[PDB]
Amino acid sequence: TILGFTYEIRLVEDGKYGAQDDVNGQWNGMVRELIDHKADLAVAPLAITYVREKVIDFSKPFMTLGISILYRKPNGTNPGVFSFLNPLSPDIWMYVL
Amino acid sequence: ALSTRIVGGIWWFFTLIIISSYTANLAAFLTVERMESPIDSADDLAKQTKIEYGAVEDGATMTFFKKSKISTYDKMWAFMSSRRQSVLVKSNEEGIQRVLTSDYAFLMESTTIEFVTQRNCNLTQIGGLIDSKGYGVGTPMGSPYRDKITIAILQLQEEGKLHMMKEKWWRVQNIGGIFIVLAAGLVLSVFVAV
Amino acid sequence: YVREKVIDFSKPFMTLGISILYRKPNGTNPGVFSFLNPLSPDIWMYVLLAYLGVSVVLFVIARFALSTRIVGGIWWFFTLIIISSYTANLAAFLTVERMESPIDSADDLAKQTKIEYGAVEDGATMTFFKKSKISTYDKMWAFMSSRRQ
Amino acid sequence: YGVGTPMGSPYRDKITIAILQLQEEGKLHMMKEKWWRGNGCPEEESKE
Ligand SMILES: C/C(=C/C=C/[C@@H](C)C(=O)O)[C@H]1CN[C@H](C(=O)O)[C@H]1CC(=O)O
Ligand SMILES: C/C(=C\C=C/[C@@H](C)C(=O)O)[C@H]1CN[C@H](C(=O)O)[C@H]1CC(=O)O
Repeated sequence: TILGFTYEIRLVEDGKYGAQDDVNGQWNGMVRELIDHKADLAVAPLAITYVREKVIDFSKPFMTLGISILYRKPNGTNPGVFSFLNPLSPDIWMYVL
Repeated sequence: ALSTRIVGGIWWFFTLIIISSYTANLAAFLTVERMESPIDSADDLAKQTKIEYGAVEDGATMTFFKKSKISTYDKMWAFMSSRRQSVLVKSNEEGIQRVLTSDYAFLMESTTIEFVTQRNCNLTQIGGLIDSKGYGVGTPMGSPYRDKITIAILQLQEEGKLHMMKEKWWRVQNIGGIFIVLAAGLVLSVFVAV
Repeated sequence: YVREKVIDFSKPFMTLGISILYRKPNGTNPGVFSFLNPLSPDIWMYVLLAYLGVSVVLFVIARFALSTRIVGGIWWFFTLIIISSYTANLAAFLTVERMESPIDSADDLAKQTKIEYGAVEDGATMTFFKKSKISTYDKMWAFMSSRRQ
Repeated sequence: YGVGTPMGSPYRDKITIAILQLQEEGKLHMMKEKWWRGNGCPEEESKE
């Protein structure tokens, strides 16, 4: 609606957002897309990393991000009689009885 | 009768030392339960090598750890270098199931974690933000669209449409186990003679 | 040294250095109810109810002596359970605070990356962290450059 | 601690060069490592 283009959306087969090779120095996916101008744009959530920004141009950001720790809530602790009489053995309890 | 005195003194003695030993055992158990810190933040998992942690394999997360200089993040980097074939997964859902099944921590996008915790009650977000970056749209070098893309992103940010669109789219414990036993003791105290 | 090598100075009329300010943790609450912290109002109300019940029991025992000894022993061991639980809880969070080691060194702040730290931008502190050769202040410089804004 | 050089000597200028030389090389750091070193007897270890 802003720029007025006939946008075409299709899929890639490279399977990665873009990563330089460790010994070859070769990228893949969106980075080699925008080096060779195979497609004009790649609308994907991509962080503004300076290694990618020194290769291809990057736009100004529209939303923030952050690496966060993912975990669960493994909480039990059933409030019962057995939890109340926990720190002594029941054989000791019946021997005292 | 000195026999009754001896029996009462011995009975008070062993009842008091059983009560003291039970109090000491419960104090040690509660102190261990308090000392067991359940917080597993960035400073906690720097040295906790028992709990596995990592990220999606060859993503932007350890790319930030490729150039990290903080010794906690260097510890994370050395741990994922030591166990590269195990704790690294190709997709997000593999790490999600690794967190749900095994003792695993996963380091990925906070908005995705927020959406997953919105749609699943079985997961939590702990700690804060390790980094602080933004989403930049991928453009070729020297792109004439990219200037117009930057102007359009500024216009949509000043309009606030992206923020409200992101708002709509992809957003007694142990003391409680005490008074039940006391109520049962009250029930047994009622059923004596009345 | 950059300011001195650019332009001349006078004599330093006083000598100072860079140190660390932290907020003092005011986690202590009024001593009143402080020993009631291990105690539980809710279980406190429950024990009040239990005492009321024992009173009603004794009343019916005469208005409905081995049974009096049974009721007194049950109430006595019930209060002993209360005393042992409260003493265990109170010693537990008494040993929570005293086992804690607070911040007392710059190296502890270098290890603790949860607590944020920094200084004034374009000051002598970041100049000294730029010219820092000790690895502790180098990691300080790496942290404050990481949280650059 | 310093050196009591004669006044106007080039030893003061040599020490002034050496100050920046040791600061840029971190010689006080390895001096603290080497000679203010625990050769046995570390700090007060709390035994329970
Ligand atoms: C508090 C303070 C802030 C400096 C801010 C920067 C933006 C500046 O004014 O150059 C000053 C006080 N005098 C010091 C100085 O400039 O020598 C500086 C403190 C510091 O450099 O750490
Ligand atoms: C989940 C995700 C990517 C998925 C797989 C990785 C291996 C990749 O191809 O970058 C995205 C989410 N946004 C991040 C970005 O801005 O690139 C990225 C996270 C990551 O790469 O670790």
